[PDB]
Amino acid sequence: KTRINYAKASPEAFKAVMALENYVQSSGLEHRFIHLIKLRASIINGCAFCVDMHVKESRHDGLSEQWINLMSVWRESPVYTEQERALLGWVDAVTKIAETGAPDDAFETLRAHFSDEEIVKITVAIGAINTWNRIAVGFRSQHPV
Amino acid sequence: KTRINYAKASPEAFKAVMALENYVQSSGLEHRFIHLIKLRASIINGCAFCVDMHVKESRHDGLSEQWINLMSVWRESPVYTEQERALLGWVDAVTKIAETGAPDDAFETLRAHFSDEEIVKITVAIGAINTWNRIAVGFRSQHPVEA
Amino acid sequence: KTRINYAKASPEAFKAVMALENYVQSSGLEHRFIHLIKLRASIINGCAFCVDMHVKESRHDGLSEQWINLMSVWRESPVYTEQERALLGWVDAVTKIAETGAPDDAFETLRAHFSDEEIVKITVAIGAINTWNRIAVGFRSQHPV
Amino acid sequence: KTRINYAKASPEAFKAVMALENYVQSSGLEHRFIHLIKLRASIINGCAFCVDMHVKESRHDGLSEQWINLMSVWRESPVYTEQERALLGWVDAVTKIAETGAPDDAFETLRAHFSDEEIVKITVAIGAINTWNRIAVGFRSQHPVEA
Amino acid sequence: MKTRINYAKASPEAFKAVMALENYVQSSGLEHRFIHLIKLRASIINGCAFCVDMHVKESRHDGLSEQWINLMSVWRESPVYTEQERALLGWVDAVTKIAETGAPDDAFETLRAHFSDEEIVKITVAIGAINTWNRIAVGFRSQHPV
Amino acid sequence: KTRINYAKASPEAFKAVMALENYVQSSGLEHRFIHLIKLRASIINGCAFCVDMHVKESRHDGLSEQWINLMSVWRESPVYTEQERALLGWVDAVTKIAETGAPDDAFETLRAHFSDEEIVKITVAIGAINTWNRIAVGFRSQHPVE
Repeated sequence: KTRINYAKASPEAFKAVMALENYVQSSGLEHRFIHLIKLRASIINGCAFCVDMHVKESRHDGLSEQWINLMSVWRESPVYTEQERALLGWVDAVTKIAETGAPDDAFETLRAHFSDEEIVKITVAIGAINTWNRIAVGFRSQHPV
Repeated sequence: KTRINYAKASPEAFKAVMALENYVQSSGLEHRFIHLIKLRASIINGCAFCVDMHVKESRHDGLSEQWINLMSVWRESPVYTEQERALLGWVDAVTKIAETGAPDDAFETLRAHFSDEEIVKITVAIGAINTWNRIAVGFRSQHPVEA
Repeated sequence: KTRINYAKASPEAFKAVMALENYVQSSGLEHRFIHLIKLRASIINGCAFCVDMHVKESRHDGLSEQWINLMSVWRESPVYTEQERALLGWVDAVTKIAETGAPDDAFETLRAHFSDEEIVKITVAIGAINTWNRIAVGFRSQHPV
Repeated sequence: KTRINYAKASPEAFKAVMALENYVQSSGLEHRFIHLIKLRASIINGCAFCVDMHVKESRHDGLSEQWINLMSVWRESPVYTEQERALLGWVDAVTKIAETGAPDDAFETLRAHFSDEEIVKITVAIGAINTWNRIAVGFRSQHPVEA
Repeated sequence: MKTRINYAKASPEAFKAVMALENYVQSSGLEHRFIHLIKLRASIINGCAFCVDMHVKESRHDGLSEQWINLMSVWRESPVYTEQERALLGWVDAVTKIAETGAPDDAFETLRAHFSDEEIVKITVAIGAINTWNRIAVGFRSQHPV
Repeated sequence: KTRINYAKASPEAFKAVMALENYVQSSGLEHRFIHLIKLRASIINGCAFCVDMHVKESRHDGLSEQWINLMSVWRESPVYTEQERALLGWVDAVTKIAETGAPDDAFETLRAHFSDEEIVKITVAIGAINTWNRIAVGFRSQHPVE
């Protein structure tokens, strides 16, 4: 069902995206926040390949099944902390940038909880997962069953 | 914070929705399809109260964590059988009836995998969860948070 | 043409939906509000089968042609009372729950004109017509001409 | 409350739109089609001022209450002829031009039932009502209310 | 070809009627800068390459900068536009997308801060006019010169 | 007007995004296609900061004002070659991945005009500009005004 084996067709292009990924992982952001960014953006973008991966990674790091399962419907779930909600609002707004334009309210709420350095790391992370989602959905990557 | 305790505010209205729910549960549809309908519609509708409930019920009935977790992004997931995909296409179209109008392609794909009787049961089940989602989101029902 | 004669294919399922309909009818909500709920939701949902029925029902109960004809465009019509506008805002938000998430403003406006008991009955009624619309559009039910 | 009395604020601009309206009216298009175009576009655009007007005009020319009331939901209504359906598809596509881009299928179906000359008349008529809708909604024009 | 209908040939009378409204707008007294802005922005929203091509050329002829022309597709985030131009653009966007927005109070009041009621009527008729051209040109797949 | 000077707030994160950018620039794709990808995606995403930049880069590389100005409305413009149209359909589908899910028809059309290797470079380039647009709109970056 896969369209292109992208890692084989252009190894260097793949490695360039992976370099950005490796930066994200080592950026200093709490792993919990990285998991959240990756899982939530992948849900918005319909990327089963990435959702499968990030569910597994979140579980391995001890995040609860509720935290994982409710991520698709976070706005109405009391699971998430105020800081997590601030982050999720930004993940949503920025993932859907063409629609939302990244509103003042979402940014202000994020600023209450994070430094500008952290916000840059968060936003680069959102960009990175948005790239993987585009590659994986675009090329119909198939997750393991 | 909850807006209204609807079971208290109107016991009779609550009972009426519970009667429809009771019909769906005893309708004859495979449990697996009932869980799928309820979980997928709840995700589309943004209903955390129902998603929490239906994840838990799905788990109780032995559905895998992958089947549960991937429901939000089923189109791109190889987890679901062709029959499940037919059902999911219909849950999606019918939950979003105003936008999709329930197209011939989604209906024809469903008809390939289910009898007309089953299709009526499925469609009533979709209506039922759409009602619960509207009640729960509308009244800001709060799901339990685990320890 | 009709996809499925649903009352014939599953009499028990049809009976269950009619049971809910029967509750709504006897719920004690003013019938003017039941008509409004049914007509407006059916318009939003594109359900000609139900619009045809509820137009005729509204007329039978002596609601004016303007009240009926303007329901598709109520926001800009001075026909509707403040209480009706509060109800219409809720019908719209709840019918489009996936888009709107039933906002605070719509809820508080509704609370200003209806008791909590009435609000529960209203919201169950919105659910009920949303079910009928899904069945009728879903099975391509044909209204009489 | 009305925002601007536009006829008073700029009589010249008002007259210019009225001249286009006069063209549409005497264009040769069947009055039933003119009514249909005006009523349907007005519903899409949320223009109560124009819907009120065009409901009354349609009624005056003997169109049925069903024809009038089902226009908001025409796709699922058997009241409309195949020709009317072809026209309605185009009214919808062109009224929502930014979303649809006026697709080949909608144009092909229209072409089945109308000459190129008629299509130009139709499309100018769609443009004209789209202008009135923007003026009326834009300036919050208030329709009369019958007791 | 790529064109569906040669509309000026198929109905000269209908063409003349739309041109008459266009000729009103041109003569209306609105600053030509604002006329260009209304036409260019609405055409972009509506996906009308036929009109975008024409109105880019007209704007350039009247001495509007390449930035002013090119950033019109993404004006909300561009410091190019004056506060008055932004007020107008907000209204062009809201009214062009009337079915979605309903022409909100905020957009109207902001416009009111920069234009007289008479000017607002001329502006709104102008938005109507371009919205008509866009529907004709996209509808008929009119092809701009290359 | 600016929310965050991202290069100053996190030099390390900036360097990481620049590394991906430097790959794209030297990927071997024809610069015309790189400009097209960057300009179109930026228009879709409402990013004035990137549109301003990519308009200027396209002009420097000799692309016509028509090719630049019509990108916002490409579907209806005869300026673009069939190969460019194939690419544009993919840029649009993938930029709006949540809405479109990258359909078979768009992919097959792209395949008719580009090798699998090129398609990978193209899609990475789409991801890259989508990241820049999120950063610039997200942080309200302000482009220079001439």
